[PDB]
Amino acid sequence: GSITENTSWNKEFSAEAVNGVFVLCKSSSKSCATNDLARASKEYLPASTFKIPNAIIGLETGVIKNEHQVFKWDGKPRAMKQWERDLTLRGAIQVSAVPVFQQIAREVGEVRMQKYLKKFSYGNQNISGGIDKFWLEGQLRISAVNQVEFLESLYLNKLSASKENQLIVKEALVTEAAPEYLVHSKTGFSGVGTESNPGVAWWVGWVEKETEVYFFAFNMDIDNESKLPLRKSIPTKIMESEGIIG
Amino acid sequence: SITENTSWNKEFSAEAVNGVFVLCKSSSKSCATNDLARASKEYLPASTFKIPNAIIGLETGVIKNEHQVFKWDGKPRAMKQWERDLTLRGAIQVSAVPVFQQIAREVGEVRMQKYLKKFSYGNQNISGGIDKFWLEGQLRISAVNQVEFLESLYLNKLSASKENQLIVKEALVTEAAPEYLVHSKTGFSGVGTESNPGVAWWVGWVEKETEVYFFAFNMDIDNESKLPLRKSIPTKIMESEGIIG
Ligand SMILES: *C(=O)N1C[C@H](NOS(=O)(=O)O)CC[C@H]1C(N)=O
Ligand SMILES: *C(=O)N1C[C@H](NOS(=O)(=O)O)CC[C@H]1C(N)=O
Ligand SMILES: [Co+2]
Ligand SMILES: [Co+2]
Ligand SMILES: [Co+2]
Ligand SMILES: [Co+2]
Repeated sequence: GSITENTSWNKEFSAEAVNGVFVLCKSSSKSCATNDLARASKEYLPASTFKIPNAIIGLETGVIKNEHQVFKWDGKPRAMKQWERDLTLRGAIQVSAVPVFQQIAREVGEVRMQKYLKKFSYGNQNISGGIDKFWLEGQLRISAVNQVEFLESLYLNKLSASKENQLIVKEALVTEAAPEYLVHSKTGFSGVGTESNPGVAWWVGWVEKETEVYFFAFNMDIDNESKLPLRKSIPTKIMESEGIIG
Repeated sequence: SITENTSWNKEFSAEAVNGVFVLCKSSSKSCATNDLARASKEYLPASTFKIPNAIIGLETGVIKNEHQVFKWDGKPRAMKQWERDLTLRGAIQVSAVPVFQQIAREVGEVRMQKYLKKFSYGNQNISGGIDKFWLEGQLRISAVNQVEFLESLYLNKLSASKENQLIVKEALVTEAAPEYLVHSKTGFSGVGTESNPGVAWWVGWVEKETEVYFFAFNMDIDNESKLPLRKSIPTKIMESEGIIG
């Protein structure tokens, strides 16, 4: 239950000219560290990181039938070629297939979505802006601190959802496996916004490493899609320098 | 049905290996293999037994839960990598025999036998010692039966809770890529003799796109320098089929 500033991590930000924040917490000690306490508490559009709660809610409400649900490509055109295919839950999460999750949100509906975001203490819990886009271009905002809190509850199966559904979503979030560690993670990208009002990019997740568990959340301002790989490379370098991965 | 594909034998002959690969797309109703007879021949499971043993441990409550830590008592263990506290995935991935020996002891013979019958797990023969039957006893399982067992696990159709099946499934993840997850487990009984060799295993499944592939590899082994072939031969076969890599 603590947080401390460590401004030395700022070196990885300054080298790439990035304005952003990294939050890293050790589960055993309940201790977090961040480069920027102020930005750690600033709230941004979750963008595709919202697929985590949306998946849990989808399963809870029965909108997603089960773990082996296939989301069929009806076949019409879409915004990315990688979305123009049948997808599993992991596939739809991993490729961040927006129309899949828009449909899930519509079927859940506003009253149930609101209820679950309250139960999950998910950001400002403001779902105004259209049920199928509040997380991408609406009023919903969440901080890096809140993302770590949320992911810890998921890891511990302490969200207000079945253990089974929490487990389903956890496996779908596995992005790297090594003999000494598993990484569960999710990216997000709201867009380039304006040069005055940039978009946000995220990488959030946790690392199960020996007997320790490290929860993390990264975000940064972004106004050019060329910068998007920094959302993984900055926190990856940090975690490598801490000995957690790599 | 099981259908022979003798073209796969290339990857075996090249390394002078006597073994079998069984690969099934979608389900175990139809599998392909290099060797029809060896596909159904039964061998000691060795560390592949950690999969049922983990499920049974959770079902019985011996493993309290998903976040169970298996504490090291500080006494010598046969590998240094085992001389530390371990999570369930840790104990599976480093193949920490003593952790699983203790699980087995606590499960006990009666419950062990009950669950191996429920799982249709090989010859279901657990005799000769509760903490070593899968290591040096009479238990035997084929590559075909490993595929069936893993398919049941994937489908949550084993006689165990969905939760416990999901726990063990995640603990088996060994490779993650954007297009696929591999769940798998290795095993190695030992070298025995040139006349009576040990057995090496790699078993698992690949979740790819909207397809699933179940697999099981075993080979005779009498020299530990050959052990990496247990992964490389089936990996090469699956790479040529476009399933991984
Ligand atoms: C989520 O952020 N989105 C869906 C999809 N993938 O983005 S990610 O790779 O950054 O996770 C396309 C971009 C984005 C969106 N909704 O605009
Ligand atoms: C399982 O077969 N064993 C335990 C440990 N790891 O096994 S693996 O690498 O073959 O998966 C060492 C080898 C073997 C054993 N019992 O000695
Ligand atoms: Co409901
Ligand atoms: Co995990
Ligand atoms: Co043979
Ligand atoms: Co899986």
